Amino acid sequence: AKFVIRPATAADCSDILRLIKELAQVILTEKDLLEDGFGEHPFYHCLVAEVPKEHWTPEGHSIVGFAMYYFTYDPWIGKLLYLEDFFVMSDYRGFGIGSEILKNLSQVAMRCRCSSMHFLVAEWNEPSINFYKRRGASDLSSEEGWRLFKIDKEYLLKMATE
Amino acid sequence: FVIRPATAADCSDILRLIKELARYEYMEEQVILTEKDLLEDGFPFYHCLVAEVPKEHWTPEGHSIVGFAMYYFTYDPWIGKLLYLEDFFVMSDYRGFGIGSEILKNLSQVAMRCRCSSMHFLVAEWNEPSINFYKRRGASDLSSEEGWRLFKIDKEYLLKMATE
Repeated sequence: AKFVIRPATAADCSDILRLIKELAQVILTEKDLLEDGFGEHPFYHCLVAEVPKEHWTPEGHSIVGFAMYYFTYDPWIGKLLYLEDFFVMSDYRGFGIGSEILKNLSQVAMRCRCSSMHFLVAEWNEPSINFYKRRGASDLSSEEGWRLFKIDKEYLLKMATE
Repeated sequence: FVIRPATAADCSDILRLIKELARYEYMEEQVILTEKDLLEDGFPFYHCLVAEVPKEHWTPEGHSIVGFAMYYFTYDPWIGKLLYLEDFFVMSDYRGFGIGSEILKNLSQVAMRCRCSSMHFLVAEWNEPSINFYKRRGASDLSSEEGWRLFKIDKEYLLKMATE
């Protein structure tokens, strides 16, 4: 199908949520997406793929893919573009949407002068691993010995009132 | 001591601590942050906290900053805004006063106000002192629990995709 890649706008929040859930507990609401993505200080940025009516989803939707990203920083690497999620609806793959999205993400990285694009991949997802390796990716966690940790809300609360 | 947001006047000390920490992680040679960059991106692509001591506590050569944390906000499509701790370090001579503990408490307060549901960060495989420090506070290993591996595609490869 004919498609165009463009930045998401506040009007696209319901579609972004639809796509997140399709990519998928998702407890994020449309209201969160609007408040967090379109205020003076946005916490994420999104590129979406839009198709014309002859190709709308059965449900009658025009957005069929997205890439959610944001900028991060590492004192010993550089400014970085962090790719949080990337998803194209099954029936809309094979027409170049993903390749155009990755192309535009890369151009954005060049504009921001980012030294690298970072993202996570599950250790057992060989297909995804090889898709990214074919594009020059390296498993930083394994090569340099880095593990990802988290501290959840119940713990943060205890320390914040302590 | 006191934990407080950093200011341009702190840029010098922050760079110094960044390099101390870098050496501890085996990569001081990779540091490309400059006091000028920290000024142009810190006041922003990141936020810094610094532990400042009074003068009777100033370091032997006169530094008043003995520790810092660098953080920024990220996003998870399932739960929303997250707080990401990029770097955390306390000078050796000042590691018994409970400064690291206070920095984490400050960061937790930042998370609570900004409605972050989780704080993420990386830890070196062999960094037992850091792993235990975080685990005693409730941290869990996500690479273990969910299989995540951090991948990177450097500039030279982004250029190839951008110009294809």
